[PDB]
Amino acid sequence: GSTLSLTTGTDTLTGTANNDTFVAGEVAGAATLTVGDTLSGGAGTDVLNWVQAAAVTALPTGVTISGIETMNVTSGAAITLNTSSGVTGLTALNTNTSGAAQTVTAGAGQNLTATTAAQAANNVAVDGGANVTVASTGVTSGTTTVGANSAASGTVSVSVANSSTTTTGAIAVTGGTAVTVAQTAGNAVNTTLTQ
Amino acid sequence: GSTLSLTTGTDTLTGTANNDTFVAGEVAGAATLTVGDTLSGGAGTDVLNWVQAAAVTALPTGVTISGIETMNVTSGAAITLNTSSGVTGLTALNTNTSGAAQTVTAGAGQNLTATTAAQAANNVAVDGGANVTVASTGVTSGTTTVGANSAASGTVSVSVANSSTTTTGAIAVTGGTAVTVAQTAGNAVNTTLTQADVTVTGNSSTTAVTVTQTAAATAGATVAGRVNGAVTITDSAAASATTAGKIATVTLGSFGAATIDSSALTTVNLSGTGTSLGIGRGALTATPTANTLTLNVNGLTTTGAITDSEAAADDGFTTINIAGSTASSTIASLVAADATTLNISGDARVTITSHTAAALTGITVTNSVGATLGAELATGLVFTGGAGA
Ligand SMILES: [Ca+2]
Ligand SMILES: [Ca+2]
Ligand SMILES: [Ca+2]
Ligand SMILES: [Ca+2]
Ligand SMILES: [Ca+2]
Ligand SMILES: [Ca+2]
Ligand SMILES: [Ca+2]
Ligand SMILES: [Ca+2]
Ligand SMILES: [Ca+2]
Repeated sequence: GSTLSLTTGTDTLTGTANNDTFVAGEVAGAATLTVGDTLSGGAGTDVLNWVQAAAVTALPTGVTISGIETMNVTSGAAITLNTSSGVTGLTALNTNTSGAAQTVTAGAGQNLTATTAAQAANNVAVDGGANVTVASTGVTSGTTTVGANSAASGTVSVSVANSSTTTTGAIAVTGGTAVTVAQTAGNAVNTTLTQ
Repeated sequence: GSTLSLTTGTDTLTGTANNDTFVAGEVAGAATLTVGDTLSGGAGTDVLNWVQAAAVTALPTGVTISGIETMNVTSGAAITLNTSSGVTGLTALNTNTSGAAQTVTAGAGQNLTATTAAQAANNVAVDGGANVTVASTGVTSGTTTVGANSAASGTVSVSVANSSTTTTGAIAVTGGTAVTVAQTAGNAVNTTLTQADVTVTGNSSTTAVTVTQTAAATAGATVAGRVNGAVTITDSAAASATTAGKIATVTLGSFGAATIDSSALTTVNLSGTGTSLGIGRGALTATPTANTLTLNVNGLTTTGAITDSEAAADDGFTTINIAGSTASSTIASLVAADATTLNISGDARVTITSHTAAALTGITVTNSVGATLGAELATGLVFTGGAGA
C-alpha cells in the first residue's frame, strides 16, 4: 500500500484501498492530529500511528477516522481518549504510555490494548471495547481498573508487574465474557513486596 | 543499497534488504531523530548515522530502530545513551565526542566503540556491550571507567592519550574475557606529566590483563618527563577460600607501584620502566600444587622490588623462571621467600641487583647473553652458568 503523513494543518487523506498506513507524528514537536483532520482508509490493511510528546487529551474537534482498522496511540505523557464516536470501522485500539496515567474508553467492536511501562503511582482506567487487554509493568501504587463505567463485549485480560517493595495498588474488573487478572512480583532478593 | 534521510518530522523508513544507510542529521540545527520515528533495515549491510550539534540525551519517545546492524552517534556536546532496548538487531555501536563527556551502555551482543577527542576534564564511562573499545585523546583530568555497572561479554580495549602536564585521572575496568589498557604521554620537552592510576578487576571470564604506559624519564632540556601510574590488578576469586580464579597472564609495559592478586596466575610479562611489583595469590585455603612463576622480561628496569607477597605468610612460588628477551633487563630487587629453583633463560641479559630468597637450593642460567646477580650467593647455594657472560 501507500504511506500518508498528517501535517500541523487540516488534512483530508484518503487511502489506496490497500495496505496503507497513516502517520500522525510530530512536526517541530507540534502535534499533527489537529482540528478538522479527516482520514479515510479503503481496503483492510489500514493502520493509524498517532505519536506525540504531548499528553493525549481527547480526539480533536471535527476529527473523523473512518475505514481504518488499527489505531496506535503513543504519548510522552498521559492518554485520555474516548473512541466510541468519530471513529468507525476500527477493530483494534492500542494505547501506550511510559510513566503516566491512562484513561481510555473504546467503542464495542474495538479490541482495546493498554500497554503501560513504569506505571509507578499513575492510574490505569479502561472501559468499553470488545476484547480488552491491560499490560502494565513497573507498577507500584497505581490502580488498575476495568469496566468501572462500561464493560467489555468480549474478554478482559489484565496483567500487572511490580519490582517495588511498595505494594501493588488495587485491581478491579467489572463485566466481560471471561476475565483474567495476572499479577507478578519481581522484587529484590532481600525485600518483601506484598501484592 | 539505498540511502534514506530522516526529517524534523515523524519518519517511517524501510530498507531494501541490502547495503542501505540511514541519515539522521540536522535541518536548521534541529535534530532529525525525533518522536515516533520508526526505522527498519532488511538484509545485513545496515547503517544508521546520527549526527547532531546538540548533546545526545536518550532515544526519543516512540522511536524504534530495528534490523539495523551499525549505529554511529556523533555529537557537538555530551553523549548519554543506553541501547539495551528500543534497538534490536544491533551488532555495532560507535559513539563520538569531541570535548565533552560520554555515558554509554550497550546491550550484550553489541560491540561498543567510544572515541573521544580533547577529553580534558570530561569523564568517559561505558558499560555492557560485547567487545568494548575506548579510544580517548587529549585527556587531562578525565576519568575513564568501564563496566562499573555491567561488564563486557567480550574484550575490553581502552586506550588513552594525554599532552597536558596535569595528570591523567583514573582508569578503571571491571570484567571482560581479556582487558588491555594502553596509556600514552605526549607532553612537551621540558615538562613532567605524571600518568594515570589504573585498576582492573576481572570477572570470572578474565583470563588476561595488559597495562601499557609511556616509559618514565626525568624532565630535561630536551627530555619529556614522565612518572608512571600505580596499577592494581585483582581477580574475582581473590578473597575467596574456595573459588578457582581466572587471571592467568598479566602483561605490563612500564608501571609505578603495581599489584597483582590472582590464584590462577602463572605468567607475568614485564617491559619498560617499573617501580615495584607485588604478587599475591588468592586467599585459597587449599595447599597449591602448581607453583611456577614464569616471568618474561624484555627491556625492563626497576626502581625497586618484585615481591612474592604470598610467600611470606602463605604459599608462594617454589620455582621462578625468568626469560630475558630481545633487550637487557635490570631488576633492582627480587624478593621470593618460598623460592627453591631459579632459572634464568632466553635471549638477552637479565641482571638482578639484589635477591632475597633464603630458601633457594639452586640457580640455573641457560640464557645466551648471560645473567648477572649483584647479591652475594648463600654459602649453601649451588649456581650453574650456561654459554654467555
Ligand atoms: Ca486502504
Ligand atoms: Ca493535521
Ligand atoms: Ca480499511
Ligand atoms: Ca524524524
Ligand atoms: Ca537493508
Ligand atoms: Ca539489516
Ligand atoms: Ca592472599
Ligand atoms: Ca592460602
Ligand atoms: Ca611461606
